Amino acid sequence: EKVLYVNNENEPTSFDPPIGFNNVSWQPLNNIMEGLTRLGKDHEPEPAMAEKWSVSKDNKTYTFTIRENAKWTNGDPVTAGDFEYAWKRMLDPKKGASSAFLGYFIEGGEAYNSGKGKKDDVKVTAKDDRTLEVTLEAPQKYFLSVVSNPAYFPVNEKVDKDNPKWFAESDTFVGNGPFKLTEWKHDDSITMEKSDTYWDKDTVKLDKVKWAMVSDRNTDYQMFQSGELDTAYVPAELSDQLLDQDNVNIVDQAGLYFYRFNVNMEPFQNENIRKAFAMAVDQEEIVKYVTKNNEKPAHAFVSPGFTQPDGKDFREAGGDLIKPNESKAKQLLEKGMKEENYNKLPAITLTYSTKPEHKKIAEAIQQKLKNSLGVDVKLANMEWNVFLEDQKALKFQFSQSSFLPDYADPISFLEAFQTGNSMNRTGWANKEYDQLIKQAKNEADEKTRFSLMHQAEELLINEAPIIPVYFYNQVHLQNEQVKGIVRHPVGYIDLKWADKN
Repeated sequence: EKVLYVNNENEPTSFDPPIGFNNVSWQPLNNIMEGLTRLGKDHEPEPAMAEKWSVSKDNKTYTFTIRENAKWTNGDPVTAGDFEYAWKRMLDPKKGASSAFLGYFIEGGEAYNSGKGKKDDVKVTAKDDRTLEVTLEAPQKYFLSVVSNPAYFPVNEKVDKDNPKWFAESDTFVGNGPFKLTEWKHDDSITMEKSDTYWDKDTVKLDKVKWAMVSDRNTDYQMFQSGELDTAYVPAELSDQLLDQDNVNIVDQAGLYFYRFNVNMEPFQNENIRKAFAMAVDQEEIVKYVTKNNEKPAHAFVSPGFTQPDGKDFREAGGDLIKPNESKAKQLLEKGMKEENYNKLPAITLTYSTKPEHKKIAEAIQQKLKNSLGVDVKLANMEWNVFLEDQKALKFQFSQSSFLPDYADPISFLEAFQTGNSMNRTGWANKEYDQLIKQAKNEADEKTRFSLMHQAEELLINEAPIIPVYFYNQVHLQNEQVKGIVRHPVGYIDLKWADKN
């Protein structure tokens, strides 16, 4: 019996597909449920519940054909109606799903979700049991990746009306993915087994996947050492000894660790002062001496992890947009302080959320700004929830930031810095940038759309409302016997191609 032993760390928030909206829920859920597409080993969407699709001449209307022999674990066929049901449920104004915004891509979805528009005017329709027609608000070539997201998973409508809490327990769960949920001991473990009803069961080579719930990183390592976990985190303490070994897996995760300025709070209303701070930071030093998990230093906003029409990575094709340079940074600071008539900089506080990682990086930033520019910043820390909310409320001059994209396209990053966007949180308000984003969202030629997005990024970095620090990755110790795990830059772990031999 081939059993893959992994650690989920904690109890899933929810297996009701649109609700969890996080790794602890969606990493396992992705392996017991299945959407119209699934991201493959090269991260491109491939046919999953949909055998095939056609797109209308205006690029707005998709017609999915459901696989003829797709089934639920209770033997029921997976139908286009199960998708219509699920997507309208995900958008329901009364359900308050945290992932509902991803449903806004469907025409009528945002209006329905707002309480303004009718359910029937949301353009997802089961034309028959095998045919799902979907009309988008606007053409998006990456919609085929969006429908691999768990928010877009189907729900067996008969099962949901019979037991509206079917997803809360293994014994009532009805799923359609490569594995079947067979045990769920809340706060302890999950077990899933190769699913006999699955259309592609012959591809699935693991008999079972077992998911622990161990949040103690120290116990996580002991369990790897002892063979009780097949995958595990690299202990930070022992990074320098272990990171070089052949059993460490490192892959991209799209996302960015950065700092935000508030461009309306002194002294960061001055572009030269922001640019000086941004150019003083040395991201190579942070990753080499502080984080020490082989993260890529960030010299741009959009991370590795997005493919272009030519097959290149977006970040690789755009290049570095800000280069560390101490002597130039000093000149820019001196120029900005002269513009503002500052004899000394106004007091600056660097605020972060309480966590050891964040404190170490903030202390390194503080020391670097002192050594390279002669500037003093004070540190402040507070609990995550209050920190996050105060950041949204633009309370902080200078604050730790994290961004993870919601979907597999660079526009997910770049739309964040439009004027007044909820993910902006800096006050930065650039009409030229806003126009470029608008043009990108209305551009039919993908190569030109990608150019517009590079143009936008260059303008953002040039005005420095942020300081990029590092790009996210996924680092694991992995049993040499285990092959074929797929961890996507944008999306959730896929185990259906994994083997243990």
